[PDB]
Amino acid sequence: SPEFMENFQKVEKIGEGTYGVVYKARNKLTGEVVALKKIRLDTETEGVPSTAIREISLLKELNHPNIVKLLDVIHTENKLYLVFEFLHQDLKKFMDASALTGIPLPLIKSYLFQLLQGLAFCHSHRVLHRDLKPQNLLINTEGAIKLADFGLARAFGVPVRTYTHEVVTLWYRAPEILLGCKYYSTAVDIWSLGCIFAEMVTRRALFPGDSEIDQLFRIFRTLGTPDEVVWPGVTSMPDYKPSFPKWARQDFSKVVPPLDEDGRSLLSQMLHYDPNKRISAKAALAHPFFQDVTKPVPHLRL
Ligand SMILES: O=S(=O)(O)c1cccc2cccc(Nc3ccccc3)c12
Ligand SMILES: O=S(=O)(O)c1cccc2cccc(Nc3ccccc3)c12
Repeated sequence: SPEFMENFQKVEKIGEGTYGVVYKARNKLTGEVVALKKIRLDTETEGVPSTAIREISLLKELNHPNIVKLLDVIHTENKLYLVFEFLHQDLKKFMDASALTGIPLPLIKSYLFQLLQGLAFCHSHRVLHRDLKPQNLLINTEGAIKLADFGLARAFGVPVRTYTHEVVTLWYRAPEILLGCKYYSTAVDIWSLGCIFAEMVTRRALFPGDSEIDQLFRIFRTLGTPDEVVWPGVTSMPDYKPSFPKWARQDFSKVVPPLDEDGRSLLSQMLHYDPNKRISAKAALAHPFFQDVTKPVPHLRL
């Protein structure tokens, strides 16, 4: 049954992502509240890159309890309206709301666990997120959290425009990307999630840089400047410069004080320099940190 924009009552703008703005809408025909992501695509060179649509089709294929539910796709001349399930809020706004007490360990541990489940599902389906941050992770009242606002590959890039203020996307960006390697892996999402793990425990972003080189130095100041020992092939990296300052690695009892050995074990495995040593989503799930994992309800509010 065909859906149209005239079917949907807009109620309010719930935020803006990388590729448009997202609206809280009310399907007048069901009374059901949904989220609409508007997408102005550019039939520029006619679109249809054939790399772009191939990846997007892998995205629509994904059905998992920890990936936001795409209900319908509405085409109108030069526009695309993505109909999503409506969800309560994002992880960033949640972390801000309770930055005064922190998120209880069981809820941190639960969110982390579900995110690894969602990523593990993506990674076995040849999908990467590429832009994992608290902003674009969505929670509900059940106690669930879901991946949203996926990134797109190959530099540019599917035929859409963005309209975005300067990134804070750098904060969660894996080092191999910051040193310019051409082919990266699923390990880039593990890094980002690892950073988010730390932020949930400390109530603050691990590596808040204002530029690519500033981002690398913040990583270096904390985990130490990597060499060929810790990371084979690092010195030959396209954007590696031997002029890099040498920093000694800090210890985790100071970087993430409330973490016990199991959390630090896992965090260090997620924050490994070398992508070929960095723990996978599927393997992170089997980690003794998640031995007593539960599904707590979030203490929610506006
Ligand atoms: O494949 S669709 O399901 O349409 C789709 C769904 C969700 C997001 C999309 C983003 C760009 C292009 C699409 N395809 C497209 C193809 C031809 C014309 C216009 C858009 C997207
Ligand atoms: O919105 S997301 O939350 O990433 C998303 C979530 C779930 C399924 C999706 C399917 C196709 C495109 C998406 N986003 C997309 C990315 C780039 C351009 C156009 C659409 C999907």
